Amino acid sequence: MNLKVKGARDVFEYMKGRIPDETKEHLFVLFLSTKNQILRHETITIGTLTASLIHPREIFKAAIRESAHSIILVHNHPSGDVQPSNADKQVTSILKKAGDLLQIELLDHVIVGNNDWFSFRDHALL
Repeated sequence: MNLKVKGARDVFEYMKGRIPDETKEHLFVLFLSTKNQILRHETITIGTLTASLIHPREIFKAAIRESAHSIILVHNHPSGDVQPSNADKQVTSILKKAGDLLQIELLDHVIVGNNDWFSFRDHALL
């Protein structure tokens, strides 16, 4: 059971086969227990990532309902460069401080693509 998240790599592996259409951009939120066990995940956006499509209210209602301890954000890039856009970095800002507010910490934001992933935390970017 690879459902315990120790690092970004575990997120990458968990999301394998879970992108509905890899040509489309998708935002996902994984809900983690106090022991970093992936409880479940939800599809936030399906579309192109604008910060206005993010409604902290919805994301965290599911978090609070699942009594998630923390959350991890996953973005796929159809293209294949897992480097983050400024749209990605804006949604990271608003969910980081909404999680701090609500004490449901944004542990990481991981961008996934073909064979490859990018961790915001690992690039001192969270």
